[PDB]
Amino acid sequence: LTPELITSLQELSQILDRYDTIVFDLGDVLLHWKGIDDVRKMVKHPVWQDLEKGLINQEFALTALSCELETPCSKLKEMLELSIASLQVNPLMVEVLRVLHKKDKQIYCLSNVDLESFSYLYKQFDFWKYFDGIYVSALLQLRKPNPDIFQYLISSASINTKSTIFIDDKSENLQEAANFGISTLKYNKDNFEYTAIEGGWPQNMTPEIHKKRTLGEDYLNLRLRKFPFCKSFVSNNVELIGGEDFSKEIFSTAVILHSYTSLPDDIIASMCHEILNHDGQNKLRWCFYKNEARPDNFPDDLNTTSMVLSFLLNHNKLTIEKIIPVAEQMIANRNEEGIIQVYFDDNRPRIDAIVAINVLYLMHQIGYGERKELKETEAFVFDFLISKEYLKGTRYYPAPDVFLFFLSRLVVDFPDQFEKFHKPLTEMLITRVNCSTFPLERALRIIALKKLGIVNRVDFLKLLDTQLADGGWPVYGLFIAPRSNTYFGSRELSTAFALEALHILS
Amino acid sequence: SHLTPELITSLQELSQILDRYDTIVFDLGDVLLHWDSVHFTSETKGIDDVRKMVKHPVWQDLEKGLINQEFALTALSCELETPCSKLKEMLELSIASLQVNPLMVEVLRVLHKKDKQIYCLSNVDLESFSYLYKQFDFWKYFDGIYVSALLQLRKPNPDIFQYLISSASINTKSTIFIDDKSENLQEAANFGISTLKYNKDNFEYTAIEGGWPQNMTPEIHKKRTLGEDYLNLRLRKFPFCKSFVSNNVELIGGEDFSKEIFSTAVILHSYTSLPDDIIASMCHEILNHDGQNKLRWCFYKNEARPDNFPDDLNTTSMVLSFLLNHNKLTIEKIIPVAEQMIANRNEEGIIQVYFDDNRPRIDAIVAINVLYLMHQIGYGERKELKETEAFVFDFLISKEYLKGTRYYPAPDVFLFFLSRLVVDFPDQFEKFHKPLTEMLITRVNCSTFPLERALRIIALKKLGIVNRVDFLKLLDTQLADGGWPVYGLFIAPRSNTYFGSRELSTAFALEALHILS
Ligand SMILES: CC(C)=CCC/C(C)=C/CC/C(C)=C/COP(=O)(O)OP(=O)(O)O
Ligand SMILES: CC(C)=CCC/C(C)=C/CC/C(C)=C\COP(=O)(O)OP(=O)(O)O
Ligand SMILES: CC1=CC[C@H]2C(C)(C)CCC[C@]2(C)[C@H]1COP(=O)(O)O
Ligand SMILES: CC1=CC[C@H]2C(C)(C)CCC[C@]2(C)[C@H]1COP(=O)(O)O
Ligand SMILES: [Ca+2]
Ligand SMILES: [Ca+2]
Ligand SMILES: [Cl-]
Ligand SMILES: [Cl-]
Ligand SMILES: [Cl-]
Ligand SMILES: [Cl-]
Ligand SMILES: [Cl-]
Ligand SMILES: [Cl-]
Repeated sequence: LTPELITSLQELSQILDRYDTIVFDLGDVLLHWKGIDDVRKMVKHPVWQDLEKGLINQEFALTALSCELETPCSKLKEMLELSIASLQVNPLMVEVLRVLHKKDKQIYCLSNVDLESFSYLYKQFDFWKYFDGIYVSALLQLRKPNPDIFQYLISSASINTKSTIFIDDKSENLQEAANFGISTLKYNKDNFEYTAIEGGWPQNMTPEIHKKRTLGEDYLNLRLRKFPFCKSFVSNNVELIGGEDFSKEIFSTAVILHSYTSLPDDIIASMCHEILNHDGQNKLRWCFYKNEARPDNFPDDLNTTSMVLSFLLNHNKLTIEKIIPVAEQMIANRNEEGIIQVYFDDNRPRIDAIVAINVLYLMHQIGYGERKELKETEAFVFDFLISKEYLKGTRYYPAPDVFLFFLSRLVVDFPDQFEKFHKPLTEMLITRVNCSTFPLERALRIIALKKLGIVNRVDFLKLLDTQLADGGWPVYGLFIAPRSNTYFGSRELSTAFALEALHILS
Repeated sequence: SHLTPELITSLQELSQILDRYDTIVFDLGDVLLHWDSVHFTSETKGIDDVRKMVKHPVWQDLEKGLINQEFALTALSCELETPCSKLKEMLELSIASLQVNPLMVEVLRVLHKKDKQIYCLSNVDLESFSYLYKQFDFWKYFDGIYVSALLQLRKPNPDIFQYLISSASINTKSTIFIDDKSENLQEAANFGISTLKYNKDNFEYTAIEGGWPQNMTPEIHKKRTLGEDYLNLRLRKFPFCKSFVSNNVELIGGEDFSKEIFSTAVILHSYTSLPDDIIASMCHEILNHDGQNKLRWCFYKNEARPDNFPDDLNTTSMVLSFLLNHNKLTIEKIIPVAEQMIANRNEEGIIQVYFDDNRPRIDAIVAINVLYLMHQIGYGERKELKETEAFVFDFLISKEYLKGTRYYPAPDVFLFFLSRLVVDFPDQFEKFHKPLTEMLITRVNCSTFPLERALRIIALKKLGIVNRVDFLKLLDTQLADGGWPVYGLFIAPRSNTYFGSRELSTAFALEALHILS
């Protein structure tokens, strides 16, 4: 066909408004800017593709290019970083972005950025909030102009090829996008090349993925149907190697109900029954143990309580009227720095950032969101993130991704009261993509990032591998009794989170 | 309409049937081995039959090397509701009751005496396979061993059969399969392979005409050609193999050095499929080297030779060994240099690394490469070699190779070079075989560095075992230009300076892909 050179902003505004979904490229669209003096030679080398698909980090790609390009490793690095910093926002396109966002459009970002750079550009600029989904190559292990990434974007976002227009400066990228029935709009610094394209007619793993998802579902269903009081094993390592059956704590049952939403109704009913008949429930405060295992003077905790109450309220098993009293006791549990503490016992003073997150969640869920007493507790969690002190884990949660996950719930479900948490949190999660092997830690990152509007397909892929032949994933130690260093876990907890990660990316 | 198999009972006929076939495939368990499954331990709680552990699906993940026993047990600990420590006892008692089946192991020996083609196809977790290779002694009768843990493939998946036929170039017309599991026999029969079911007091023979006609090969031929092109282009532009230096095996932040001749020799010695023009081009660099005094080589070029840095034996051994094997030097000229090396022993009789009494030092790998030259020139029987050979042997038996050598920190490097010696002079190194081979088995897919993967792929293949796992994951780490990432093969221990090159890594990688094709 033949493009339609556009030079009138009025024409552009009318052309864009004819589409429900707009897809932006990053380079030259939204952002413009010893040996080899041209960085163009690095980006044109085949090894750069391995960097864009996340297969290797910049450090790897640099040393590999030092050899191929016959340039000192230090120089290629200094030039690459200088190129990154010099990136500037394109004011025209950023405004075209904010506009299409206030007009309630579907706006996705499809760029070929390496993970480390994308993590930097996410912290540098602020137009990221205008996107509904972010599809970066380093998090997909795909890259333009391979048709795979386009098919994945279409099926991932449920995009309709018609009413969808793609903006990019590369002809090959637009060329491929058009083969799927997407209208193209090439960005030249002077003008635009508009090419309307008829769309409507309808990835490459739905056959394999649907099978593993079914297998995993069947496994977890059987377990919880046989043990609605979620089982738990105990050891001294996060892998629960040589662990012994315990199954005398109620928190695991909560976590499952609070995280995996696709549970069949009969399991949810049966598991909910356990959360109610729990003999550790005095009033509407819960104890971690059953009475049969309660170690004598072991008090009730705000973590099991915050979850059980938050869940029951969200499922119409309690009224805010019944809960606010309990919530007020928690307000009275503040330590000398104004931080809500973990136990209903002034003689067991202990604080935990994740416990504070689940308490703060209940507060904002019941209307307590703006109580002046939560100030210190909220700042405690914010500093725990900003100071990167979450890498040392919480008192009872040693895995850093656990804190980021539960924080993402509070930040996504109450965005008005936690807007300053968004970008700092998403930066951390991006830098931690594929940084561990335990499937549960992967599922967490997969879920949290998606809720934050970023698709993490790397951890998703390597999650499918760690599934065992009976559908379930390996046991994992989610929380610990610190003084004795005792991990609690179960294959249910792991399979639950893994299944949700699969569902949230379907 | 169902086929009816000949009921064979006379062992006279059993050898009549088997004699008609060129290739025979044995299953390990219940054919060559048997064992007791039930063990009522001091628990009583839960499972009593190990048959239920092998019956569970999680066992498939163990058989395919995806998990180890400790992992598979803590999982079955939950599924079977049996304490972790009890399932471990049961498995150990089961393994300990393992015994040969004398009837079948004799069938194996006879078929090997008649110079048949015999292969072993069995599902065995990696840790158990390492154990069986040490416990029993019929492995010598196999022309090639295909174990699930070494393949990431298990029976009766048709894939594993298709891989066996492809890897071994098996002509299924004259091939028979001995197994007890009826479903493993059915799948083989659908490949044109005649079956023979092993029962108690009864063989079931079923002739299979066959004739009716792997699947990762297209991806493999492409990646092999790409790596070939990358290496030939690099070596043709720099026949003196370049090298980088840094503080880590990763060679991250590596500065160009390319003033050492060892990399050049290692590639000539290790990559067999090098194009001829490069072999000559690189060979010239070795002969016309700066630090070539007499017939003793120096690691550095004279421009980079530190003050009073002497000639070393590791370079001289390899260079001479290569020049001899390529008919570019006569044994008559090398034996005088070999005598200098025998005159280079320390208080304990171990051949030292340097031609310099002021720089005494020893290295098990350098000893290995020296002993290879000795046995290659007729010195194999010399008295003065005893202490040096034992030094290498204790290094292997004491599992001290796991801490690396003075100049080679990667253990797989020690095993690889020792496998050249053990395999190329078998009559002089029989006691090295089973220990060396079992060690390599326990290290399958134990590290991710491409070069280390190739070393295990090559060594295990020369020792008769096909390592497909490392083979697959080797194709992953291949960068988009064909070549593999850099890798630091040896070090300057005083300053902890690693040497390596993308040429080195790619060279071994291509060899490993070549040797399993
Ligand atoms: C759900 C959840 C993580 C709640 C927070 C606290 C809690 C009840 C955790 C579960 C396991 C446990 C008994 C920890 C305290 O051990 P300790 O015996 O070391 O007690 P201390 O350190 O608090 O005294
Ligand atoms: C692979 C090979 C050729 C091994 C034999 C010796 C050798 C020349 C190794 C390469 C690195 C080097 C030049 C010196 C290391 O010894 P140092 O300089 O660290 O001090 P040392 O010589 O006292 O150990
Ligand atoms: C092609 C290119 C060059 C350098 C590259 C870096 C500066 C190294 C990182 C940000 C991303 C980018 C600008 C990228 C754009 O990606 P695309 O917009 O083309 O997908
Ligand atoms: C699958 C299996 C069961 C138990 C197993 C052990 C006793 C644990 C170890 C030796 C090997 C073996 C007999 C093996 C035989 O392999 P197969 O002949 O069945 O393929
Ligand atoms: Ca671009
Ligand atoms: Ca069998
Ligand atoms: Cl009550
Ligand atoms: Cl505390
Ligand atoms: Cl804490
Ligand atoms: Cl025996
Ligand atoms: Cl030494
Ligand atoms: Cl040593």
